[PDB]
Amino acid sequence: SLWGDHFLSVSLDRGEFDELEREIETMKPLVKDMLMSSQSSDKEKIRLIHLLVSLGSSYHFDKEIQDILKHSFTKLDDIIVGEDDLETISIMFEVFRLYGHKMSCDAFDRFRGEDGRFKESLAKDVRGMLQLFEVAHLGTPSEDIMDEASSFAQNHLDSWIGGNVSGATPHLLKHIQNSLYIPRYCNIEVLVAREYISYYEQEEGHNKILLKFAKLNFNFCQFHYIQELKTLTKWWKDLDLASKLPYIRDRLVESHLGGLGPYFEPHYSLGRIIVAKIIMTMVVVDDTYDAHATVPEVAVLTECLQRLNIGADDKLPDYLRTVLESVFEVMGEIEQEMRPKGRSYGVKQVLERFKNVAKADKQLTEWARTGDVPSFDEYMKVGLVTAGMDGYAGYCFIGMEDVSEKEAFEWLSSNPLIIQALNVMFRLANDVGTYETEINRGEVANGLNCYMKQYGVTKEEASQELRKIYSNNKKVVMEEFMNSHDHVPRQVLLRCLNFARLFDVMYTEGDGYSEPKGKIEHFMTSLYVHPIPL
Ligand SMILES: [Mg+2]
Ligand SMILES: [Mg+2]
Repeated sequence: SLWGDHFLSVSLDRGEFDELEREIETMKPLVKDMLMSSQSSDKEKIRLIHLLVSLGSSYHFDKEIQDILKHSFTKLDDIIVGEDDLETISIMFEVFRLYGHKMSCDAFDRFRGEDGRFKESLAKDVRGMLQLFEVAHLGTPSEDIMDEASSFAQNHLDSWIGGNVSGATPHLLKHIQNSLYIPRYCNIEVLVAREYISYYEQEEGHNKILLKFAKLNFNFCQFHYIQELKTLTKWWKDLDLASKLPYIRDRLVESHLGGLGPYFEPHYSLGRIIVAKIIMTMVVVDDTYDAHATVPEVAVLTECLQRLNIGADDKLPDYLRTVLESVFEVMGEIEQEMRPKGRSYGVKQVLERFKNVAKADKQLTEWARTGDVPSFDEYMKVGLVTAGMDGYAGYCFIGMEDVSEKEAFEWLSSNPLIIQALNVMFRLANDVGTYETEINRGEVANGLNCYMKQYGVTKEEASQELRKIYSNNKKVVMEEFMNSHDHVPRQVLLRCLNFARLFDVMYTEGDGYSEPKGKIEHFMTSLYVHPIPL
């Protein structure tokens, strides 16, 4: 409903698609030559890899990059001997950790005096401190120093921004402003890329090949996004739930963003469409678990989602029948689609995993219906189930032909700690961010309200407490992401890391949280409407 119409009618010239692809293919060997150069050091190769990451362009060379870093990491102690450049050490820290190599925080010892810890002379180094700030979001639970580093960097950068010399380099100033407001690893890959392109263009001595490559890459990525939204909108319109149901929310863009966060690349296009269809469908189910549904209505709804059928008829009312029918028809359809691609098992798991979510949803509704506000601790035992991150991860795997159904869904039902930590991040981010919407519906049982009631604290203070629980679990996600490398396929692990980054994007608001719709409006047109001028 009105970005709907927009994408329904936007003109997508296939000729332009083809030309973008062609020019990307043509430039690719030149960029790969840069990576494989015998003439550059390990250090220079890491700088390049960082730049490719920054520009959303590393995935074209993932094989080569992973191998370069696997070798380079074994020589890491050697490489940093005598390396006292803050930006360099910090760039290395980002790259190895992003790639599942736990570079030690001891590398930062050299920038620390004997105390406070971080050296005050690290302030002529504005570029170095920017990267230090950035990598302060790549900590492990035990790594207390990162939080020290985050504060150090922010304070001194804030002072630099405030104004003397700041002005003399506007483009740099703006970039640092953007980073402090939205840290790279509190942002999603493609938006990081879109902004870095603008920054890098203004950098004296920027590589012209890499810049152009990055622009072509973004425009090509964006073409897929617009086509995906076009496809989604047509599909949603045909389904026509708006006719048969009174309360259909507008979740088109948010739902696409629900696939784009997890993976931005062109080859996960199908994966994004599948994830977006499932999310848009499950929103309607979620909306149906409403305090204003009666005890019998929710009992029968929940039972039908246990049986995965279609009443019988010994059953209930029209709009609810319509919801159950639609969910089963959509999942049945998606399963039919993926069957030739050998992915029907994964589609089947969607409603299998939702079974316990429905049961949990039933309890939330009972609380909401009677106006019971449980303790925050009792709430969370139910809330972590409704968060369903094992379900969400499952949605993303369906469209990934580079992921064995057997390994992925085996991993998932082993209940990985990382899916457990993501459940906490989502549940808390969602409940705080959508609070006033929750209160204006009858949904009085939520993480914020339950915390406020337990500790007699105010909305603001509760919020700040939940934030800290969120940050702890984010650090857990990072640790699990690194730890699980060479045990769990990297393409699986990156979805998980990207869930964390997407949740920051959508719900965090300074010290946070807020509704996704307002955050999306900030980057809507840059992502989904306007291409980069070539
Ligand atoms: Mg609900
Ligand atoms: Mg909620």
